[PDB]
Amino acid sequence: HEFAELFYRTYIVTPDQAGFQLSIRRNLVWEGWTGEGLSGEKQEISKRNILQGLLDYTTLETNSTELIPVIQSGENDEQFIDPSVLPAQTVKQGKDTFDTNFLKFSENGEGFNLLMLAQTPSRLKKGSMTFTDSLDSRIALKQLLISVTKGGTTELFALDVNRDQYAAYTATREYNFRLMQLKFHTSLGLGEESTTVAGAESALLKDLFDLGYRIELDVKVDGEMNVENGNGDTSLRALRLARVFDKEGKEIALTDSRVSAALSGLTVTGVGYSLEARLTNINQLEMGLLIDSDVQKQGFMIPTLPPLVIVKPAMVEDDKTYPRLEALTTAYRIQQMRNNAVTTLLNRADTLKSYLGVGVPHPIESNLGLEGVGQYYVRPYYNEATIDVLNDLNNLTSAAKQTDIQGLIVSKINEMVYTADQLTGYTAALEAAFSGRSPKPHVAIGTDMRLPQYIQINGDDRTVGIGYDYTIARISDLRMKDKIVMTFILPNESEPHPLQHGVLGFIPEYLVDFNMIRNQRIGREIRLTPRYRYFNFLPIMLVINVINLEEAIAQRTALDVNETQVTPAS
Amino acid sequence: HEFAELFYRTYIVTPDQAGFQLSIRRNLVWEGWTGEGLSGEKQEISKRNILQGLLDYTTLETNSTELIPVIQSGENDEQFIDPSVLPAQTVKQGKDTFDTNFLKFSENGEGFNLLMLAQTPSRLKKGSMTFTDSLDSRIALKQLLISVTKGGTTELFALDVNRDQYAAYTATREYNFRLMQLKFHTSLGLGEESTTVAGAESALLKDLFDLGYRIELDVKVDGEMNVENGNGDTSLRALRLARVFDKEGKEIALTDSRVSAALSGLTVTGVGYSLEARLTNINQLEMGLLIDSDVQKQGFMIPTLPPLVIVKPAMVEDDKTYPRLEALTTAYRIQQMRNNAVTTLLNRADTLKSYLGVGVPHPIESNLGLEGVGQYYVRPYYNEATIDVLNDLNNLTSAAKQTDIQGLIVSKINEMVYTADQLTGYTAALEAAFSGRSPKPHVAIGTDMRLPQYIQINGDDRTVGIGYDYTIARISDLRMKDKIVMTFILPNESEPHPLQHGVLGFIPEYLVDFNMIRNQRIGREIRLTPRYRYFNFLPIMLVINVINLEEAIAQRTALDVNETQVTPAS
Amino acid sequence: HEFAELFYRTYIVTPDQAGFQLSIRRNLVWEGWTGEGLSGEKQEISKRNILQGLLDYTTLETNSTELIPVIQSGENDEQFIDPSVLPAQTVKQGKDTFDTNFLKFSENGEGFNLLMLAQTPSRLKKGSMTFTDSLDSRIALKQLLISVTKGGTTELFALDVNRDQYAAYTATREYNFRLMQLKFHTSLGLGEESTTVAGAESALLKDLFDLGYRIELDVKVDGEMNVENGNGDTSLRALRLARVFDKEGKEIALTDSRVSAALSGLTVTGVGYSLEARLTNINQLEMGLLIDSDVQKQGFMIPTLPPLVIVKPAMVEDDKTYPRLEALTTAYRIQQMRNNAVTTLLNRADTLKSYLGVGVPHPIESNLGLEGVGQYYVRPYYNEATIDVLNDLNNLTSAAKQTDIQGLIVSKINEMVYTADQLTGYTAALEAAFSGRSPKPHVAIGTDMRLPQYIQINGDDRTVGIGYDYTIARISDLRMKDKIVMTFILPNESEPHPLQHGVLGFIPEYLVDFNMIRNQRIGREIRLTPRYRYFNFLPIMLVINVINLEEAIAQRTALDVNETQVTPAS
Repeated sequence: HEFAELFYRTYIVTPDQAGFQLSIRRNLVWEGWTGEGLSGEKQEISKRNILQGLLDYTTLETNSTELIPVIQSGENDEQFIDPSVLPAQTVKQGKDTFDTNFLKFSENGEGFNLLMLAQTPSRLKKGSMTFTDSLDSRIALKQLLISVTKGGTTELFALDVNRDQYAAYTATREYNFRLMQLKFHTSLGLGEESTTVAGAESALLKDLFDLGYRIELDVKVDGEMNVENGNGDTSLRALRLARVFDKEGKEIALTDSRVSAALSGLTVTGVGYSLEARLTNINQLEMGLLIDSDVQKQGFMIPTLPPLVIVKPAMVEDDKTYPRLEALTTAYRIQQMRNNAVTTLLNRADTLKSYLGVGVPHPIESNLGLEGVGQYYVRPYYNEATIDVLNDLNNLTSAAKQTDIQGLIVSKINEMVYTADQLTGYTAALEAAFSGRSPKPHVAIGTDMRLPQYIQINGDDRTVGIGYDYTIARISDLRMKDKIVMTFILPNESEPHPLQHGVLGFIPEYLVDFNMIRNQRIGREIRLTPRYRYFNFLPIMLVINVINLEEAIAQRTALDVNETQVTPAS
Repeated sequence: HEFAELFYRTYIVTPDQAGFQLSIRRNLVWEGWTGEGLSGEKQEISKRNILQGLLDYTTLETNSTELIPVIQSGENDEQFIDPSVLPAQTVKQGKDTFDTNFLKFSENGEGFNLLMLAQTPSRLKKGSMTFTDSLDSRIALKQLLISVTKGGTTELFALDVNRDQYAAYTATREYNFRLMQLKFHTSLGLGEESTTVAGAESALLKDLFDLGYRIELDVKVDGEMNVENGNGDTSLRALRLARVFDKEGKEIALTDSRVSAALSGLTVTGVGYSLEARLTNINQLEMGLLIDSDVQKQGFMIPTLPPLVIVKPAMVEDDKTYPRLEALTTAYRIQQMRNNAVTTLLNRADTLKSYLGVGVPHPIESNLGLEGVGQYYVRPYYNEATIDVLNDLNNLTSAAKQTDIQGLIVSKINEMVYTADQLTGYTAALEAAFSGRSPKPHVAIGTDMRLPQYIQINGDDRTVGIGYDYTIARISDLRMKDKIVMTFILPNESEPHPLQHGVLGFIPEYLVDFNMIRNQRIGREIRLTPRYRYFNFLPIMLVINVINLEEAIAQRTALDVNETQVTPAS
Repeated sequence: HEFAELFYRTYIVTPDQAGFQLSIRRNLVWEGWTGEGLSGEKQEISKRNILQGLLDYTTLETNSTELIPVIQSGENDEQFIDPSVLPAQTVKQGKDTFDTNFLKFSENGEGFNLLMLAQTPSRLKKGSMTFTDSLDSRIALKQLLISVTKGGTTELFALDVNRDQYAAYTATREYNFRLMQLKFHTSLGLGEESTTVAGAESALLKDLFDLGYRIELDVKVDGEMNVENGNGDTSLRALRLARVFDKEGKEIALTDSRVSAALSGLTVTGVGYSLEARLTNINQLEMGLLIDSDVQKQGFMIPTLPPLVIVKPAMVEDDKTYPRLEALTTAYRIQQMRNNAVTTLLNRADTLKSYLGVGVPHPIESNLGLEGVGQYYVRPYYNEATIDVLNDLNNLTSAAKQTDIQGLIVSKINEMVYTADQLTGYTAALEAAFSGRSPKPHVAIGTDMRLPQYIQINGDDRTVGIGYDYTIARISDLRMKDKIVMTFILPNESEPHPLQHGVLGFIPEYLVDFNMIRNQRIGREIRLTPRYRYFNFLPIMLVINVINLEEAIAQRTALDVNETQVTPAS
């Protein structure tokens, strides 16, 4: 039948096995294990699924090879800026906690070593740095600091320079072939929205921004770096108040009184800088993240069902008196497939609403008492929405009633489907599992034959989705009156996956005909012993319950008469 | 992931070079050099980009070779009209400032020499006209000054004749084969909207216009001029009040009482005229705009990224036993391609917000801090708007809620796209940059998985694209919760180009399998060291964020029940 | 650039000619010349365009050759009805005027010669007819006059009979081969609203008519006539009241009291009739209206224009150093096409406004001062309208503003298009221009790049073209900010034509390479001197001036907070 086909796709197994088994492979990040101390206790493994990385972002944020300065009290203080203008800041690299601060410009021209400057506590336990380490091809200034002082008040700006492409170190030939040169000759723009290091707008220049002026600063910084031993230095060359622009961007000279009043006595000077660079890690000094795969399996069993039998005169009359064979298949089709499918669906609905709760998600693989193996891939979720048609709708006119009903129903269906999609991350799982193409997720709409006219919206073409395709089915059971059941299914592939909603374990059963005696009777019997069952994988299902639709539709004819009959006027 | 590949077009680079460099070719209009080092300053070569000719109309105008009479006392005063009838006017051509006025009509057969009459100071510097110049093939009348005098009151009119059918000299041989003829015998109409030189309708003819009449004057003007040395003359032969027309287009005589009073003693006389003449410029004696091309370029280089790790038993084969650890590849994908992309996009959003301010266009090449090249082509512009769903809308019925929401969001999107393009002139840049084809501009919309129900209107085919092509992408990340990021892309191109939004500089990495001793453990290691970077070219971006939408959706439930249960009447 | 050629077709012109000229062969219908009297003044020939016949029907029509009974008092009145029953009526044919009346039903057996019971003064002046001409094969009754007498009150009814096929004389020989008889055997009915000769509803049949009754009169008319020599006869043979119809079609007899009251003593007798007969004009006695061809000529000149120059150091190769002409091509395109297009368009718009005024149609060929040859085919017309977006609307919510603005703009633009086309007769002129195919008239929409989001209405297959097709273009100029310019164009043809809106007479330009020494500089030079000019032919234009739109746009952000926050109820 169509309804059973839509939700659980038929999968046939040769009658030699008791069922089918699924093997599900998972990918996971291993940060380590607990139990390097001894307590004679469970070893507890910190394990989590990588597919959770489809939603969260902190799941994979790795910078262990990156070079950043490390603060050491009394060892390299003289190469750093004083802590009297910007105290130390806390940063986390890997699992180590340590502080850093901005480098100092070479006042006279003595250099700094980056390899010595970056001694993380983890690498200290690793063994002192050797010569084999090599700085990456990419080295650049990432953040530059300036000091705005006017009258004795100093405000600091944390200006991101890494975006400009002149901060990229460029290769030079000058010394052997190794030194890497920085040419940073441009104008630095401090805008109206530029905020202080503490996170606030400036006040010394606030007079110009109240007039909405932007100030240009010309910055001249130069330096050199060697990619073999971390040896190098960078120096400040020149910096001066460059230009000022009005609303439209037209140039306003420095001598103009519009800005000289707010720029008198105003000093801008370079203070410190930070260097963004890595190694060329081929020494494998740095450990990444362990990626591990486990096999999870579940077994499925296929039973035998109660039999169905026919009485027949054994000797003769096997063609026209008493039923021919086709009645057997008719009974088989009517009862075993359609009738059992509906009961299975409703059982799934009650099981979800019971175990999972209404409108509440769960962590990936946080439930083990549910059906199927989709919990490895999708977040558990369920919801139930009730539409009170009479309460939310009211119109005396009996002509646009269809449109109002359709608007309500389609509104609820779309919003609920898409809220569930957002909370599940299903489309991400589909995109990750398949390669070469990302078929659009399919939404299943299986309902009774009362509602379907309120699902398709007149005058339109896209009915229930703009990123979805749909299929509407009708079933004639008396249980599903005024009920809307929806879930995610795949339309094409015919083999069991955790992404597929449901399967029909089917064993072809051969018709057994033979003569058996009953109590004082001789008759041939023909028997149909089915072997089938429905299984489910997705822990996702959304239900709409509508009541009192009849009263609202009857309100069409319950309106109060409004007649108009007067002499025509023209 | 479809979102990532939508904005950043994958560019493949062989693993032998640190990156790629783009040589951008600019063309400029030279105007003049300002500042000298004889006073402590440097030269600033004033160069302005032609592409702003897309948006302005004066920088690239030129009328150097057009002939205009010059005024000075005692040397050419005779060939001009009396200066006390209409004072001289100051008109500016090239770098020379001068005066002009109408030529007085010949009466005795004595005319004028236009060529020698039309020497501007720049031509004086070059040396006086020898025989070298040549009046071009086209000569036409510019304007006729006719004075409507009634009694003692004189009124002046400035009628443009250069748009007439027969105001252009027609070549004819009845004489020397360089003589050029004019035969202008037609009627010009002075209507009810014709305006005097100093403004406002004429007082003398106000009566006819208040009744909506029109005045036709037969004009007979003839003149001869030679295109070899500039001997010429023009004589007015006839001018007389000819017809009067009513409001519907019917003739009214010159004597009828409807117009007799306002036309009794009315005299019209022709006073002066001008000419459109220019040198044939076989001569190379006056130079137009001087155009120069400069070559700018940028270095775009490629880093490497921290690695990923697998642990495997050592004493077995890795070449024929056990998979290639697909978990590694999936972890690489999710970790590296997707999250870095959204992080870079959001950082670009914040950086533009910080630098350019909201809704403030800047002139081209007026800033250098932004990463990319498109600032050499398109005006920088960043505008963001927040839409408050509950405040700006008023609804309680569930059925019509999405209709209202769609109207709101689509209206805002169309507003933002059209206004942003207007301020940037994007499509003009595309038209000028591409010769031989013009790709229809494509607008990109990238958002989370919640909104897209509202981006696309129900019932139509043109949702956000009225004159644009759109592509909607969805991401499941939690950063972009109910947000929309918008910018322009190019559909069918695969290289770095100044009008591309951004490129993913990709160089594939080498899978590495070796044994490494790790804390007294002998295990196989499989490391993949990703290496890529998200670049950014186009300095225009549009971001809208929806808030408080949840309460508006809940308003589908927070309606007050309007229940009317009245007895059916008919 | 689309906005350019969408308005002006780029018509190539050979470099040998100085321009192109058009000859417009004009059809004129002759009416009459005044001044055959001896005075020695300008003769004015009344010539009027047949193309004006597209609007009016009184342009070309004649009834001269068709014979009309003329009254000649005192000589032939015996053959006419006594004018004491009906006063003589005058009719106009050609330049002759004469009085006419119905011929009497001759029961006394003596007939009438229709030829000699006709002849106008013009026919007499040309010569009294002498059986030079025969009569047409079709002759039929035109009018029957029947007198209704009841109680001494007489009412006259002028019944139109020419629309029955039994009154058309049927060729049936029995005596001569040119003799036809007439049998009129049918019923004539008088309706409840049939107006009488006096021009009002009846007073003796009013009783029946007011109740919705109708009266049927059976008429039995026979007549004989020979086209050989104008011999003919006609006699009345029978007339009575036949039956009476109700307002449904059921028969009611005379004896019935409902109709017997108004038919007592009611006697109806026919008194006269008229004839539809005419000459075969095999001998061509009569002159028709005259048609002549006159030729018009207009010449157009292609002028030279300012040049553009690139300086280039000379003694080296011109190949791979300094602009290789790319800057020349870009500057040429931009400067010489795009700015000049909008310049000419706007100047033409103001020129039309200056002459034609707002909303004032003009008769065909009534203006010659305008540019173009379109005045020879269609009525000149110019209209101007301004939409005050904020002042014409009142809405607060931001959601529906898009649709409302779209509807307003589309309504106004379509109404203006249709009004202009009706008042100009452009479509009829286009249809008369070609035979075998009539292309659908095309409307061009060139406007700035702000509005186009409003010209399209969502969900509309037919957007602005209800009985036309359209094309939408955009341009980035600042002058056209919030302006729409309109006309009609011909997309399927590319050649000059009086129905073409405008054409670019363009000349291919030859690169010039001569070395000019300039202030002791030896520099390589390249020249690209344009020559072209924009022209206007059709004097039709429509402009929409949308102002204050930005404020109504911001009115989306100006609504006064309508929030409804109440506890959910269900």
